[PDB]
Amino acid sequence: IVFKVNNQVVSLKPEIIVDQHEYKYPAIKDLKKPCITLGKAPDLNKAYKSVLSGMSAAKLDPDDVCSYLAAAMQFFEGTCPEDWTSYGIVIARKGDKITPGSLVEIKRTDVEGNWALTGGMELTRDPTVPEHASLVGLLLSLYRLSKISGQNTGNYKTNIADRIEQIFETAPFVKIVEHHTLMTTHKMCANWSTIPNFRFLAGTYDMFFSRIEHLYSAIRVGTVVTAYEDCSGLVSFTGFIKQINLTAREAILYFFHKNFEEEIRRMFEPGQETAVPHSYFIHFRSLGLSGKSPYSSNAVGHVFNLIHFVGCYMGQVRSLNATVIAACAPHEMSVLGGYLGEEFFGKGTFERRFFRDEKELQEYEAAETRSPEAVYTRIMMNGGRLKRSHIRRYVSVSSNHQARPNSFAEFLNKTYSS
Amino acid sequence: IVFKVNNQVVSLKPEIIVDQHEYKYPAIKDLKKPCITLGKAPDLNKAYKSVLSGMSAAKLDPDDVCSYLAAAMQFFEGTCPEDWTSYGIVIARKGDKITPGSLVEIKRTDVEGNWALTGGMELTRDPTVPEHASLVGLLLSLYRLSKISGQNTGNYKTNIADRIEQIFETAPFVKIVEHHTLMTTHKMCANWSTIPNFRFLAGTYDMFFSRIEHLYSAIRVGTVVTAYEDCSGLVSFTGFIKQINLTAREAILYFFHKNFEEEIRRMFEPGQETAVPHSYFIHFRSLGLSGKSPYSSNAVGHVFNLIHFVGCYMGQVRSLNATVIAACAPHEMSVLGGYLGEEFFGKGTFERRFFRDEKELQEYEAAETRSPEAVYTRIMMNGGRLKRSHIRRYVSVSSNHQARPNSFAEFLNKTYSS
Repeated sequence: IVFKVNNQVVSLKPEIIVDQHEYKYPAIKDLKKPCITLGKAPDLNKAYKSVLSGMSAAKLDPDDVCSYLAAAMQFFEGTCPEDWTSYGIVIARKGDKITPGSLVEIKRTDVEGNWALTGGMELTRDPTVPEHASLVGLLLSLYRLSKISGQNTGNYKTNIADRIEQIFETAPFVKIVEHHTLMTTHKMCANWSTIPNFRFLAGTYDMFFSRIEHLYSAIRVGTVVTAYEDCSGLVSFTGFIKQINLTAREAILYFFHKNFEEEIRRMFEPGQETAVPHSYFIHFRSLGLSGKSPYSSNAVGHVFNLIHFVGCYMGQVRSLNATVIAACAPHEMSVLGGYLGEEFFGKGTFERRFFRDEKELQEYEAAETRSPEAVYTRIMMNGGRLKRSHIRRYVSVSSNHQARPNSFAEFLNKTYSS
Repeated sequence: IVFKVNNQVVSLKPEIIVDQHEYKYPAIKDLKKPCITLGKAPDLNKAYKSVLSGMSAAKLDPDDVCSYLAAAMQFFEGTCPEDWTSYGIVIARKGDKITPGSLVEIKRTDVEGNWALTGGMELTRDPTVPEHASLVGLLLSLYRLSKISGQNTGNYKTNIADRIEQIFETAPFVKIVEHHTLMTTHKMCANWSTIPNFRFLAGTYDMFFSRIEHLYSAIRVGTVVTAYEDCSGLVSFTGFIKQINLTAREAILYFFHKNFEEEIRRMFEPGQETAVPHSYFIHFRSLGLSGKSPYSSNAVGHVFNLIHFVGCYMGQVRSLNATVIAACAPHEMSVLGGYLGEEFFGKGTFERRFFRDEKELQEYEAAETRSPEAVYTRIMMNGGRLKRSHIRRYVSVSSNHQARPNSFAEFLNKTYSS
């Protein structure tokens, strides 16, 4: 490991660079439901009144909003269709009625909440359950709005806010926040995604409504972002598998580089309920046991870059607009992506599977090539160098598409200009 | 220094030239936290009103601002995720709530600050913590604006300032300076970066926010520049290793020149926590424990030139816009960079790594080449001279780029243009 130079005698200097990598995996070994600390429980009706005026008033109170959401969890409840097996916890069983309050553990402190209201609320009567659901959904949409941000997002950040208001102004929800109050409140509260309790609650809501069909399931429009949070690498891989029409296993066979080993191991920890249809895993980054996600595009950077380099070769716009992981050797990944993309672009593996009669099937059963080995030898024949055609294709895809600043398209344009 | 000149009779004269630097390193043997000397403790809210008025009035006193920032450090607290030790053991332990004041030692004298209310702006009540956070962030951001001075950077300074302002005008921060105040104070506070106490505090804030997540973590946007300050050489090297997909040791093997020796020793001196994730080293220049950085692009001039010259050949925009160190033999660096980039552009080292069966793995084990020796011989064969292809690539990259004043792109264009 030490590498040596001589000045007058031999020096043998060691090379030290920082490359720390610590990733926590999501699993419940203690059998404990995720826990957050909250304020004093308010009167449901009084809480609804305070938050409605505060929202109309463009006044943001973190403690009040989260406490209100926890109280509202009692309103939304449904019986569980089937027995629910998670990370050793089975809070839901078939024929058992469940609520958001039962799925997670919330710690309530008797410390009084401020429940202060700037004003703008004229309602003199106790709120109905739908009014409660309409307000609950709007806050969760504030969270999704915070995640948006970006640049050149004009007439897009406004659009998503408009969609949210439209859902909660129509049945089963009732319009309580006039128009454009949600957009302007977001301008006042654009960084609310940072708050942990707000994020945790959105994740709890999304998990319950995804599991149980509900009258107010449309509130999920705000909480949809919580699903597969900070897991784009795992999500990109699953999509890559489907777009390429391969099995996860065969797909990994094409990964002809040493760097993939660490990432493949990282994203496939033993167990982890990745395969489980409904599990804590989908919302692990929200809720608890998050840590830093080992599934993020950065954690699995080489696989991510290869997937989207392949995607650009195939003209997938999603890959064209994805932001490249600059650290994880994008140049080598683009070369492998060129060979993989050429193999998979415009080619399919077809076999007769439908026959008129059983005897015809038997005859077909008694009776250039797509394989990892074939691709590898092809790469070796060219000395591990891109073919000129790969370069042309890459250049043609990047030049016609509009390139975002840190996108794969921009990298392809800058890297190959001829 | 041997030399012979011939007049009517032969005469000998020696030559004389001068060059020498110190390059003191950051590690501290006394294990004493960095110390800054400031004035008498500020009057809480009174220091806040004076500096905020000064902001709207674009008149600020450096000593007072520093005392206010030191006092505001107590406001920001977070629990420490992991036990923390840098150089001599840091007091911070896992699960311990800490302040920025705990990271550096702050020394106060009997002399009191002017805390004058220069601006006509008035606040009826004592300020809330968010207001304090909003002011602390806006004050710190002047440091970043002070650093980004140069030719043609006007529209860009305003864009970063607008991003700064919108962060601190929206939650969890509150708008206290309206708009364009930040730019006008920067006009009068352009050289605030030179002020030692101001730099010391910014670095302390950045160290605290990097380790501990906080609601007001957005304050880091001003102090991000403090991290790895004046260590661009080392930063360029570590990226070069990752982009090129080399083990760092292997990368140094490719540096085929006598000049690299001094620089390689300079940047890899042991005993400096170049190997620790959250050490004082990352903010060493900002903090007191520093000298001229032996890690600066100038201190490691040849390595820096070689890295970005290879980067330019591979189309790395960062390298295209980096400013070349003219003293450190750029032409020779470009030639070597040309060969190295030729080796690394468009080529990858690919090997089958994933198999369905262990037997399959063993069979693949039973079964133009990238090596330092091959590259050195190739250079030797062409007599240490750039190939025509090297020149074409260099010109193609440089010409199809908006060459900056003293950038590598400019050096390439001026040097090889026919």
